[PDB]
Amino acid sequence: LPASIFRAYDIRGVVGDTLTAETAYWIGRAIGSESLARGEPCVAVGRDGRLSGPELVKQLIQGLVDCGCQVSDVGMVPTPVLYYAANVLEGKSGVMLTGSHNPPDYNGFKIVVAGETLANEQIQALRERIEKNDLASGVGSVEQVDILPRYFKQIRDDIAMAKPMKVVVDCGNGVAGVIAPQLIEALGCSVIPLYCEVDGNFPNHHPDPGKPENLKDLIAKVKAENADLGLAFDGDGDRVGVVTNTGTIIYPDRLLMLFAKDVVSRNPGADIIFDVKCTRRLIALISGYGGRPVMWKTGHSLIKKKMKETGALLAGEMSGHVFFKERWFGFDDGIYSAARLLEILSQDQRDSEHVFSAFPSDISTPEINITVTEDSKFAIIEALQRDAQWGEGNITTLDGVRVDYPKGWGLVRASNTTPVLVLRFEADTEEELERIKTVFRNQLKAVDSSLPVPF
Ligand SMILES: O=P(O)(O)O[C@H]1O[C@H](CO)[C@@H](O)[C@H]1O
Ligand SMILES: [Zn+2]
Repeated sequence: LPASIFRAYDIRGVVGDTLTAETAYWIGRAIGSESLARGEPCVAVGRDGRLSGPELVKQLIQGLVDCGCQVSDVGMVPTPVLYYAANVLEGKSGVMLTGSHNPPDYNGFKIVVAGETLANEQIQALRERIEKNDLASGVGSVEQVDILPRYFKQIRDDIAMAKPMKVVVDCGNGVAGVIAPQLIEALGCSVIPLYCEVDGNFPNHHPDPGKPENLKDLIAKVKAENADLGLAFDGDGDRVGVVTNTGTIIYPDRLLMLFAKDVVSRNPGADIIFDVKCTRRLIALISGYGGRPVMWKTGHSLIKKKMKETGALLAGEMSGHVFFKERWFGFDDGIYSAARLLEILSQDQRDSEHVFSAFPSDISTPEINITVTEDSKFAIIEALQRDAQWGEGNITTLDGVRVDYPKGWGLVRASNTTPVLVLRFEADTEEELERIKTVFRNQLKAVDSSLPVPF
């Protein structure tokens, strides 16, 4: 197996190129062996609506079975529904066969062993098990398990909408179309579906609500139908995008402001986690409500680990991953988060635009990307962490370098999916935004004067 598919948060391949049926078998063997090493013979297995799903999942299942594992086959489900399985069934282990928000040929594996979502050296450990042949051998089993109807009822019975709402739902031809418009309707909503047919070809737009062009269709539909809200889901349903009645894109860091208020009001002193890509305004808002704001690393697995470590009741990422522990299980779930958004918005007399514009805004840049190399990106960060001068600010190095100034903040960190440096800037003024960009541009040039800085 190529070593590049083994990533910080999970396993990510290109089927035919870097991922084959055989490697999915061996990944299955490795995961069963880790589960058994942690005392867990029971593993749930789910797959998204990708074309290579049926081919690779039988291989994954066979790998696990060949360890002596008792496999619970949940079939085709959103990612969070797999996580739900590994919470409500016998076992605390689970593998999701998905290629997230990526183009059709991509697939991969999100992995939970004995309650813990694997990351960093644990993903690598799986690869090393195969190379070493440190693998269990046994005669496992496979039980068919229809889990979706139970997930559905779990949400419906806990969500209490105060008024009817009309919602455009965009599933981008991903697997959220298996449940999202159905469930949202059951909550007491009228749903206008967009691209809700599961088609692994993605003939319309890539199922990636993180990009604004993938929300064009949703925004027009909201306005055209006088819908109260628009919602978008990514390929596997662990990310949510939010649009207002007037077509305003609500980024997940401002979405997390509304949730934090909500969660913290029933839970004084609750720890609330956000990633380093999120507005500094979250810190203030969380503290304002008597919450404890915990800034952490980008990446779903790192966040979930952080939640168990801190006992946080809620977490959010700038990518669209939102993790509810309160009234839930603590995994990222775009579908459950949507449900929590709708409950809160239905309890208010104002429209979604005005609910969200009540909160403070700063001049914000879009996430910036500089392509470097896989063998340079961490070294650039380390050089910046060793050598860089930022002036007066609060310097955070937990993930790249973030510096919070009184009137804004800048960030630079290495992606864990691509050979890129990821940057973000926020400020009160254009003047201050430029000052911070110039600070960061000069620190990057000082590490490598040939670095292409587009700010
Ligand atoms: O900048 P990187 O590390 O590639 O992060 C991207 O990768 C993750 C996908 O799970 C998302 O959290 C997104 O932020
Ligand atoms: Zn996803």
